[PDB]
Amino acid sequence: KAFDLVVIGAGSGGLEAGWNAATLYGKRVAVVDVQTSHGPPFYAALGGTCVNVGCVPKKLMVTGAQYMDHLRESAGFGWEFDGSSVKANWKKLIAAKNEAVLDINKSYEGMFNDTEGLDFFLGWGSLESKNVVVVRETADPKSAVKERLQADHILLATGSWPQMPAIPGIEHCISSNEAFYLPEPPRRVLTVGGGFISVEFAGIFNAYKPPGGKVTLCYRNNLILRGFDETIREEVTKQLTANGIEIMTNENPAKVSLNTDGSKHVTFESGKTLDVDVVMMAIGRIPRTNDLQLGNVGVKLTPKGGVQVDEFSRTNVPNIYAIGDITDRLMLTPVAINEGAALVDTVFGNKPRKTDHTRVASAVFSIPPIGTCGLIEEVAAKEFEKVAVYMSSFTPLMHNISGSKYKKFVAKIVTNHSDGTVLGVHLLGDGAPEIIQAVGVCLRLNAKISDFYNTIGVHPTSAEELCSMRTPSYYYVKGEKME
Amino acid sequence: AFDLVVIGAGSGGLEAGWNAATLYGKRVAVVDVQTSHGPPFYAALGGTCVNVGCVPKKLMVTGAQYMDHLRESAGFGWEFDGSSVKANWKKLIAAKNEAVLDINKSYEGMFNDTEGLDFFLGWGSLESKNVVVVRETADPKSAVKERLQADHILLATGSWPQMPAIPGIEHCISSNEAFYLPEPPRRVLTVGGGFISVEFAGIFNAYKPPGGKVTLCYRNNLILRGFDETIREEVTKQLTANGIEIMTNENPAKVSLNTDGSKHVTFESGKTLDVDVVMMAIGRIPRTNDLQLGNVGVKLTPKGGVQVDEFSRTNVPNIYAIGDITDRLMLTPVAINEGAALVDTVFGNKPRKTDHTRVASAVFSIPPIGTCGLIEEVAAKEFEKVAVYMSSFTPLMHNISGSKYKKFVAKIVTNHSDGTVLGVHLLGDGAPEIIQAVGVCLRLNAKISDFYNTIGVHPTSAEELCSMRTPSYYYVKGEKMEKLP
Ligand SMILES: Cc1cc2nc3c(=O)[nH]c(=O)nc-3n(C[C@H](O)[C@H](O)[C@H](O)COP(=O)(O)OP(=O)(O)OC[C@H]3O[C@@H](n4cnc5c(N)ncnc54)[C@H](O)[C@@H]3O)c2cc1C
Ligand SMILES: Cc1cc2nc3c(=O)[nH]c(=O)nc-3n(C[C@H](O)[C@H](O)[C@H](O)COP(=O)(O)OP(=O)(O)OC[C@H]3O[C@@H](n4cnc5c(N)ncnc54)[C@H](O)[C@@H]3O)c2cc1C
Ligand SMILES: CN(C(=O)[C@H]1CC1(C)C)c1cccnc1
Ligand SMILES: CN(C(=O)[C@H]1CC1(C)C)c1cccnc1
Ligand SMILES: [Br-]
Ligand SMILES: [Mg+2]
Ligand SMILES: [Mg+2]
Repeated sequence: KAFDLVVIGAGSGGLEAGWNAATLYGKRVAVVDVQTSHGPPFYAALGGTCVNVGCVPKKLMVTGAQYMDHLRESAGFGWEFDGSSVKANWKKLIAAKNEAVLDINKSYEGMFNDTEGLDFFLGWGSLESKNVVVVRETADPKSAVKERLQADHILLATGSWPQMPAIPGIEHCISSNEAFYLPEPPRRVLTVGGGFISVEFAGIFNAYKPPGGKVTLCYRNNLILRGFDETIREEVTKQLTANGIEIMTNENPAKVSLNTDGSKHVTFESGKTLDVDVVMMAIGRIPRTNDLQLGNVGVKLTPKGGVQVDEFSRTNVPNIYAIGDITDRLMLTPVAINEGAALVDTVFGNKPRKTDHTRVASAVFSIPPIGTCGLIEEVAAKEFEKVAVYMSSFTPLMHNISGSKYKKFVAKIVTNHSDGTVLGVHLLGDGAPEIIQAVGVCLRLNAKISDFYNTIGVHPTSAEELCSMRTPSYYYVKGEKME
Repeated sequence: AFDLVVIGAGSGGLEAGWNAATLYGKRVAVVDVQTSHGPPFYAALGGTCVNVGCVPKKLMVTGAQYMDHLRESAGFGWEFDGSSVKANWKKLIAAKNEAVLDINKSYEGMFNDTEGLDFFLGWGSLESKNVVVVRETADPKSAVKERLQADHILLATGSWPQMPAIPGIEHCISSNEAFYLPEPPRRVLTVGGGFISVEFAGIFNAYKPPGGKVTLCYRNNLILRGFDETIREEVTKQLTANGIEIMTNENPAKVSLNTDGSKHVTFESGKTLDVDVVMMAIGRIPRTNDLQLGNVGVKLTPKGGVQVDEFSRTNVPNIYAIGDITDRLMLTPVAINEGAALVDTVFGNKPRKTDHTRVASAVFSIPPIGTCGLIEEVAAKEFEKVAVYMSSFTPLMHNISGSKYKKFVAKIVTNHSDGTVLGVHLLGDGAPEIIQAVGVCLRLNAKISDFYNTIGVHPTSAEELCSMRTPSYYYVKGEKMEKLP
């Protein structure tokens, strides 16, 4: 049939775009996805990666993982129970997560049923012609044509996909996609990658591992979580270690084979070896463009595989747009959502708007978690003559009593010292993701450190640290650190 | 002889003291009655918050939270013998005691490792407008430990629980004794609808022995006057859902010791109840008496708090009052801000006034409140058109947790004329942490569109603040309605 807009991918960005165009601009909209509910074989489905195999399940599972800390920490506050009766039933967690995800899948289905002028098509979308999306049975372009959709405008919103290194024994390794469906919690697991997904999963597995289990995280580079504040990177390495995770830095899997008992035998380029039940590859995500047959319309790609866009999410081909991870800009659900909103307003509203990819509040659901917004000091040091760093690090009192004396809360404010303007705020510790949200609004309003210090604290909180730093800890002048 | 003499080594008194000494190389004496926490005088070096307020309360509310975490864990697949679960109150109090003592010791450190700054022990009162007398007791006619000369005198003696003069008030405790109970009460009546009564009901609720019952009574119809109405009704539910009994329109007429040591409480409605503890938390009042304010003519207010202008100045030159003795917003960070402003003014020659508007604060209820600025009722009497944005969802984790009663409430009250945020009110896990940076937003004159144009952090409760674009209703010239004309 004929549509004002065809969206390929029913994810974070695609549903924002498709709903807005139908409901706010009264366009006739078609959206395509490969599955109506979560899990094998295509993992992402109606709802997107975040709903099905990202933010949503992972948050529920980290929340589950956090009770390992609460059960132990309760004792400092005089809670007593039979420690030897304690089991982390991973099957109950997964079943709980699956229902939660299926409920979302179902509500999106009902949304398509209940919303006139917004139509779902199941299967594989690809570009036939610059105004025709073909929906097929499989990813294979030979496969049978379920639909052919005439389209004034086409939005590519197919998101990203885990990266698997071409090494021998790749086949004995999983991504985060399979991790969400492990039938049993691995006794020993290697997470491969120093990024948020490896770290967040190392925490999940560490809490639900059967007795005498072990979690190992490996990263090629010296220090996990590049892109994050360096003090936070080092402090989070220490606090993961304190909770019994083995962080193997400057190490990479050369090869995986099977022990005769089917457990996975890891050889690191360093001549180290490890035997584990699971190797989870979390080394990167690449934009999903192969199946889109973008050759048929000549949509400009990067070598990486990303769809190249201007600031308004417009491709080199007019009437064809891309938003979300497929653009390989910032791979976060609220950024994809913002891109979809901004696009539809631009194209169908004539309310021209670009997404601002700077000063984007984000979190890592590590144990403990990270909250961050804006520049780290190294980046700011290259762009500003004078950078001030305000830093407060302290084990909070609750965590003297709790027994987790290692759980130091870190708060860091990075400023342009020439005028006090806050460039970056970086938090590690319980509450960090909740604290940082309204800090996003502060940086949109060009808050200065005097706007933080002059704000009266909420006490007792971790957050009030942000409002109690009067004096820099150190500086960068012309890119050079100075204590 | 001292540049500054401070009566009270509390939240307000120490900030002024340390700032004066370390920023303006001034010479400061601080008076308090006690060097560490607990009986006989409860407050000590560090003040009410450190010794018998925010600090031990937050530790004890954190303890209480484990009752919820242990239950909730099951939804995520945690399995243990529920029948083995015990709440060792005695452990909690010992742990709290050690935590507070370390802070008492931390503050003694500060006075030591700080030149000019020196602690004097005993009771401050005013002899003359430039001489403080540290006595041995709260009797004006006890020995004179010291005579102190003062170019400037700061009054920071804080507040004190009010005990309603009913028959058998000697059988009741304040929050002061609640912190040192040797055993957790099985039956407890917390008297009052304020944050202290509500917080303590939560604590007693988690540590009560088996067959236990926490009852909260309030003299009027709805707890937490001065907080957002939606939140007041919601907290009331969630406390009920967690087995706390809320008695509204009820107030004790008297208390009698039963022969077994328990308390027979007779209400005004004629209702009775037996409880192991009656904790009165009906209000706190400024510690004005033991200063002798007849004896230099400092003027109190129609409510008993030291009268101050915006610079914390009394009618008497050289004499200031900050914190709870001023009987305004009884919060530690307000005391601290006042003290910092006073010293930056008087000694720093950088005059600065505390902003008593747009103050972020919290109730460590289970679950907690975080709030900053005007509730809609107040806004609606000041602004022609007021918009209320409201989102109330049980967050997903509390589907699986089994605590479906834990609804997160996010309210933004705006000036609808220009969209300026007047108030933000949160109920739910994380509300006190969420609200701090909301305080900064309101100082920067954040509009509702600064919130909704900010990209959310997903998944959080906080991101709901950045997802509200459409008012839920309005007040127009004081009048509530779904729609504008
Ligand atoms: C483990 C994990 C955890 C994450 N955690 C967070 C977090 O906590 N917070 C956060 O903000 N971000 C998080 N992210 C990132 C977030 O999930 C993504 O940024 C976001 O989902 C991308 O939205 P999008 O619209 O670009 O694509 P997606 O939401 O991934 O949507 C793409 C959709 O397109 C479909 N599709 C693909 N190809 C085709 C085709 N040819 N035809 C039809 N349909 C197709 C897929 O089935 C999928 O549903 C996480 C990601 C992962 C993997
Ligand atoms: C149970 C409870 C919980 C609270 N929780 C919080 C909370 O979570 N957050 C929050 O912000 N606020 C909270 N508060 C309020 C907070 O404690 C006060 O607002 C704050 O302590 C007031 O500071 P201040 O400087 O006014 O006096 P205080 O901190 O009370 O200091 C006054 C000091 O003066 C001393 N003193 C009195 N008379 C004399 C005298 N004649 N000579 C010498 N010394 C004297 C006392 O010993 C006391 O140490 C709570 C209060 C209570 C009671
Ligand atoms: C996707 N991502 C990044 O690209 C990180 C490099 C950063 C720090 C911007 C991410 C993940 C979690 C939280 N924040 C950001
Ligand atoms: C002390 N106090 C009040 O007097 C409340 C009535 C208010 C809302 C102004 C308080 C307690 C906790 C958080 N905020 C404020
Ligand atoms: Br590195
Ligand atoms: Mg439809
Ligand atoms: Mg000294």
